[PDB]
Amino acid sequence: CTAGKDITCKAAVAWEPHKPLSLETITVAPPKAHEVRIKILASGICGSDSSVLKEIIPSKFPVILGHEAVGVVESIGAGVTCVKPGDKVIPLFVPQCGSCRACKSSNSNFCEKNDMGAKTGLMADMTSRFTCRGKPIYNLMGTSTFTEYTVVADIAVAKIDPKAPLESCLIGCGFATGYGAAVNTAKVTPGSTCAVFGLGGVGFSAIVGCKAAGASRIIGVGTHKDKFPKAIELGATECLNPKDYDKPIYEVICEKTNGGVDYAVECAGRIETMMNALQSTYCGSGVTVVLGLASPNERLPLDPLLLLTGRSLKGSVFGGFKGEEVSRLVDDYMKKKINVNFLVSTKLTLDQINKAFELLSSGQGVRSIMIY
Amino acid sequence: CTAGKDITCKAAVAWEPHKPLSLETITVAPPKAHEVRIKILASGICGSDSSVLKEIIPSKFPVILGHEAVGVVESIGAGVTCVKPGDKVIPLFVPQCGSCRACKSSNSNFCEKNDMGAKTGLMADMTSRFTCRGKPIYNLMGTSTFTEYTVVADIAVAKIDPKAPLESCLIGCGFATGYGAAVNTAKVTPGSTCAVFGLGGVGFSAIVGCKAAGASRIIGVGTHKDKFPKAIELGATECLNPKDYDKPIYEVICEKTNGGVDYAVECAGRIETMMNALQSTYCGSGVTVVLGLASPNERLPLDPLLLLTGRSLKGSVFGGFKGEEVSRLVDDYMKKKINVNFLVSTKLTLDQINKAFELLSSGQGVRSIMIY
Ligand SMILES: [Zn+2]
Ligand SMILES: [Zn+2]
Ligand SMILES: [Zn+2]
Ligand SMILES: [Zn+2]
Repeated sequence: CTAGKDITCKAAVAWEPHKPLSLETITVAPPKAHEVRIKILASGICGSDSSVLKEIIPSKFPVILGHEAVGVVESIGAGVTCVKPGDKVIPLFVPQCGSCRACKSSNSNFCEKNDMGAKTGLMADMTSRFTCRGKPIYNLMGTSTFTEYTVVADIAVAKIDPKAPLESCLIGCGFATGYGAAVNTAKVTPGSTCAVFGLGGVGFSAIVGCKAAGASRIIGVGTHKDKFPKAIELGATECLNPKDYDKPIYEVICEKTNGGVDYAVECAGRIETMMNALQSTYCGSGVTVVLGLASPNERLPLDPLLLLTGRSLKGSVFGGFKGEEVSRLVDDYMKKKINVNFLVSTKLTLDQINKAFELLSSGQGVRSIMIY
Repeated sequence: CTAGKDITCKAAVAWEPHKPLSLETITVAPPKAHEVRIKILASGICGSDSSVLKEIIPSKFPVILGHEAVGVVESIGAGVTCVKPGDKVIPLFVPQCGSCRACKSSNSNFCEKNDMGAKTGLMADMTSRFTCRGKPIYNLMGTSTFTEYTVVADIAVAKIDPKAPLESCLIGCGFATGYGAAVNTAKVTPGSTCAVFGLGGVGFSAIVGCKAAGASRIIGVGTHKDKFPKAIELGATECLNPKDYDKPIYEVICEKTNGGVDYAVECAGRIETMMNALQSTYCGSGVTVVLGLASPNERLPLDPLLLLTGRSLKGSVFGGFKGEEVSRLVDDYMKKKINVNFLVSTKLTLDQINKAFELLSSGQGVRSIMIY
């Protein structure tokens, strides 16, 4: 057994930004009080991971990235009762302490114990469980999944169906985010018209969400036409490539939808796309949701007049879902209510992790995952 | 008596921007098809009226301003069935045609036949019913109330209780806007904490609104402490003057509401104050509503991060109310559910109209109204 013992395993470390991830042999210490050590079965590669490497999203280095995964509990530390060794779980980059204002609230999931603000890259006691070449390695949002074993706080684990498929790892971020953006944040209504900007893992998940919600028209907007067939198959009623157009994408959309769509979901993070998304909505009531993050300190030059006639601009993290709702998502997935696995376009090993980033960089596929 | 005849009367004409209004003798033509001529009984002076004069809000000149009033129908044009001579009414700067997209949707009141975008300053047939010193005079948003008699489209009039008090004119704009911003736009929930920035006609109405919505805490924010007493009397649980602190107002508010308020309403149109309002709301789910217009081409330097955690930024006109709901507001006022008259701090006659602009220009009291 490995309980109470340090584990040496493989992991993809980011020693510095703008550089390919380095595969290293690392040491994972045993879990401390209210911590759980998890054996990762599968991990996904998110755009967010790429953004940390590019320094778009602030982070300390060296660091082990990844926050989209499914695994099984290897051992638990003192005080843990929410899970036991052998339980299949999904790590939560947005924890659920259950006692903060956000957790007590029914309209928020932004638990105040998240590390997205402080960015300590360390456990609660300010120490690291990861060691490589005598050096402490920082974690990502209390998770880090680009490693065979990881340690997370017990308030950041979601127990799920023992038989859940490995593709279920997308529910750990990409799918919950896009799907939730349409169903929880925007709150797409039956018969409504929607537009999704950015056709990556999140965008496709948002398309699946708009369809689940009953939208009559779902417009996928992106610049990689090779993805359009896929988008249609998953629910989009049509796709638009802004590069084919000379006139603004939002004028094109408004002209095709009697003034604009009812709901727009921006999944690129670019200021331009955010602006295009907003103006693509009906001025009298359109709702726009932003999910991505722009560079360090870029700003959206917003004309208050665009909101005055009736528009709403919203944002959310993890699709607005609470950790206690992840299991329900896995259940629906296994009951075929949502085909998450349809979004997995590539399966790799941890050794090929850099290939996944290459696929993103280029801008193709849907979502690659790694099987450990 | 006057049906089918031109009426000679008094009106306050703005011959050009940045100058006091001129009291003139004008001629008002009889109503054409689907138009209604109204004898104004009382009119309020709104900040918006001041904005047109200072060119903050675009408009043609010469123009007769004013869009907050109550009057009685003097005569009707061919085909009018909704009202008859003698009916007490309130002109609507946001009409209700009943046929466009916004009118067919319950989630929008922005009737496409509004003149806020085209700014023609003319009737449906592109002619004016106002004549002064031999010149055709433009109107304001299909209304114009700084005149003893006016002509509006039959889709821009709301019949109300025959015994409605003169102070009912505030429902024409100021009151409906603020009260609605709280009840319909922000959708304030019982027990929540609210923040209202800008203590003018709209600001006070917003306070009354949060109170009626069941808020447990209502913070009034403005740099004129002489109004705080009134604010408290009408519903505010406390008031803050940004000039009594060295740190940003949003920090003082978050520091006092453990994270920020649930709902913030900006009633000034200043970019500065709009940003402060947004940051005064809880990051996990705060809702900010903007109601004012900044200079024609000012932009809000919005950082996406401020919304990503769960905040919403919304806007609306006429407080989200439909013309068909105006009569109900008047009923509640006469039943004493809402004391609109408490916002009236000055009563003048048409000749003193420039004094009301003076009071606003210096933020003296709440709202002034003229009795014709
Ligand atoms: Zn992510
Ligand atoms: Zn919490
Ligand atoms: Zn007004
Ligand atoms: Zn209409």
